[PDB]
Amino acid sequence: NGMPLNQGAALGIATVDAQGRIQIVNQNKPIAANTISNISFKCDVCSDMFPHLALLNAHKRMHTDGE
Ligand SMILES: [Zn+2]
Repeated sequence: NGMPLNQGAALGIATVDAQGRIQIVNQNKPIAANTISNISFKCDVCSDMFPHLALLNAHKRMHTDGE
């Protein structure tokens, strides 16, 4: 939980030499999650797209579910 420190980057080169501040402890950063990274949920059935997953997900229920 929580947001990573801003004004920086995940991949690249750091300005820390022999001496400096201790950077965050990282094991393995997972990829492929709901972080709204310029992703829009669009409905292929009727072209219904919304800024929310619930909106689209709920919408699709009408298109398909128990038919
Ligand atoms: Zn739709």
